[PDB]
Amino acid sequence: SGFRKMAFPSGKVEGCMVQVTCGTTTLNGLWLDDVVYCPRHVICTSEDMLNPNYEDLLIRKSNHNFLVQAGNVQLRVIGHSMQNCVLKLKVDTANPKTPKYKFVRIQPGQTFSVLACYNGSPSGVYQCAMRPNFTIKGSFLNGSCGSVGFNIDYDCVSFCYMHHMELPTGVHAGTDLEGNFYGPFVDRQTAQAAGTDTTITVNVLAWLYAAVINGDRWFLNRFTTTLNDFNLVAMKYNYEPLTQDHVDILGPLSAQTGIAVLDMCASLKELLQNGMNGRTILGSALLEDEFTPFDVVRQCSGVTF
Amino acid sequence: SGFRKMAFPSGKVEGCMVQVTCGTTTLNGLWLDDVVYCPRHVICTSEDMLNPNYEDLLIRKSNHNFLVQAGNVQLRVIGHSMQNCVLKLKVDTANPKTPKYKFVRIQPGQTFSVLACYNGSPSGVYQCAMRPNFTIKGSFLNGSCGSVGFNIDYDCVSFCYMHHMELPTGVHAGTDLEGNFYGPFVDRQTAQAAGTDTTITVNVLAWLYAAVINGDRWFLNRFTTTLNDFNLVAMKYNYEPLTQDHVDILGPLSAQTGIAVLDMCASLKELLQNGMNGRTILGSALLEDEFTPFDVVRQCS
Ligand SMILES: O=C(Nc1cc(C2CCCC2)[nH]n1)c1ccc(F)cc1[N+](=O)[O-]
Ligand SMILES: O=C(Nc1cc(C2CCCC2)[nH]n1)c1ccc(F)cc1[N+](=O)[O-]
Ligand code: NA
Repeated sequence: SGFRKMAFPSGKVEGCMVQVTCGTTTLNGLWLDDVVYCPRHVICTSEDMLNPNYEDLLIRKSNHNFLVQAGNVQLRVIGHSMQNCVLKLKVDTANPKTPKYKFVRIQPGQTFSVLACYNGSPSGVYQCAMRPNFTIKGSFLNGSCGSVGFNIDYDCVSFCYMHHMELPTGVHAGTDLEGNFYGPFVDRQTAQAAGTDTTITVNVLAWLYAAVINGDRWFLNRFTTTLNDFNLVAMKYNYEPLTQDHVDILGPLSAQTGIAVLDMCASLKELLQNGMNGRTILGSALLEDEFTPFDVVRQCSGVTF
Repeated sequence: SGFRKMAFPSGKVEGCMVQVTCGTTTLNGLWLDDVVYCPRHVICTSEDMLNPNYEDLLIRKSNHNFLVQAGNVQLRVIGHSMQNCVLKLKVDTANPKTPKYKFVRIQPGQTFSVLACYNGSPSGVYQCAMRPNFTIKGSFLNGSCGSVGFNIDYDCVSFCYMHHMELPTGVHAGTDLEGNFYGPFVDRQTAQAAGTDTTITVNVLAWLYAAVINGDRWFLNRFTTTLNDFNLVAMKYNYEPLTQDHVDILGPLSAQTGIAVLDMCASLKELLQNGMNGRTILGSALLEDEFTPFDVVRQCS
């Protein structure tokens, strides 16, 4: 019993984190095989950051301008290139702790673990969702750039996020490991803002299924609904649309708990219209949307890595 | 910016997790240097569950009755002893991934990370607090026994919890790494029930300081309180007493934000009276009590 916000074990990724220094800037890099990945903004001064020409800044740098430390050991940088908004430093040694891995780009609604790091040293692990507005609600201080996000699918680490910056509202923006931003952001010091966010409907339903599995049942009711009727309600309350694919994905949980997805949608409709009337679900007074259907099944079934 | 329930990176503990089998029972063990630690209830049978005599069950075992698997490798058990409610299996290999570590017994209100494990393999990491009633609100399935709780301030792992059992209310009980239970619990299937649980007041105050640090002041008020009047009110909402020690511990956060501890207590009193009126604090619609003052300073700097 119990249901907690749970991250993947972080050990396989811890063994890949390094410190990258360029001039007066220190941040984190990811060392896989013989390449260190980090944000390209490491090469900017403050003035450059206002309007950077990355190609022009980079051509002025030599390999020896990049100081890379893996724990207490310097790595030798033997090459440097850029891919979108990530810098790739070729080093002279393959990381002996490189896990089986892939680079994947995730979709809004999908969750991942973030290993927060400072000076190449992991400090904390937590679970995040990619918001519909392509931000994450992380917890990061100065020095955290280059921290990474990941899932583990078997013994394979899927790296999906590298941290680049904090937005004025205190939410976070970054790239996939091929250097493409999530969301309409750029790596420059200019006015940028998170768009208005929405709630991830399919995940709220997953979490209601988690609640039922753990014996929290007060919100269930006799009623069902249609996708179209529910979607009119979702739209009114700034919930993402529920699609038939979402319904299909929740199929297992529906069969296990005896609550059809549209039956659970009628529960959610009532919660949106009426509130919780002083009650909690899994210890929360808000509807939680950072567990995917996969997360719920994994945690309710004890899958290991 | 931001504020998240954040665990320690689990790698140093992952490298210590093994599978322990005795008879038909399999659970997790912790391999440090040449000793594997696990719950002594691994030696109980189905018969034994209510009133096991562990000394009598143990004397009947040989080293070779304990199967210890570290990844794909069997370890050889070369000795065994019981300390309180933990079994210590001496093995013929020192774990080459042993971190710097210590064993610490914690007090209610303290937080730690839990590495949930099944069959000696890590499943997930999350943050927990030792509740005032000496339980933890974990996430554990059958087979999770022997999972551990830890902090890693510095590069040294402080092991503070080993998981033993789930109580009927669905909360969790366990021991320190010297095998002494937290709270009045025993490793028997006899009827036992946790005390009524209460809110960890000092932690809620810490978390209100966190909200201020992160730019939120809506819940402050112009009032102050005496410590005794605060406690008289808070006990009515099932809050733990705040002690002068707790007031002292909040001093740094008070100095950082400019809000006196008893002024923050007055804010909390009003929140208990009023609720949040549709607002949130650090993304929550309830008052959060699983962040310590130390946790807040670590995360917020
Ligand atoms: O974003 C931050 N620092 C930055 C941004 C940039 C540039 C790089 C491209 C555009 C912006 N450089 N350094 C930041 C600030 C405060 C804080 F608490 C946390 C962070 N952080 O990192 O998440
Ligand atoms: O408590 C559980 N299993 C136990 C208890 C014992 C007793 C034998 C005498 C003292 C210990 N053995 N195995 C348990 C059961 C269901 C569940 F979802 C989770 C757990 N758990 O562990 O957290
Ligand atoms: Na219903």
